[PDB]
Amino acid sequence: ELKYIATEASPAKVAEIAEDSDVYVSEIEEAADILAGDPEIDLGIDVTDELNQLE
Amino acid sequence: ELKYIATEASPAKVAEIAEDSDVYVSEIEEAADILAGDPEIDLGIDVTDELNQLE
Repeated sequence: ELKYIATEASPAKVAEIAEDSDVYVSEIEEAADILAGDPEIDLGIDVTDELNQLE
Repeated sequence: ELKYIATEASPAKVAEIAEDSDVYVSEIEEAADILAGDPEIDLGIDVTDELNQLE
């Protein structure tokens, strides 16, 4: 049985499946930040001073 | 009967099956330490000093 555990807790496979998860994690989180990319448009198209009179 | 015990308590086989177990044991235990490999990422990506103000 130690052989059968060591077949499938193989450190050759533990390290594979751990590395794969990390790449997908940074792929998804950065794909959330470009999903919030529009602040760069909002801060750009509106620069309106005039309301300092309104202030 | 001593012959039949000595056929299957053969020291040629006792020493084989004892050596095989030890290799699988170190294979599995080290495959547990690479299963805890992520502390190296946690200690790396977060180094945030600023909270010393918050402290």
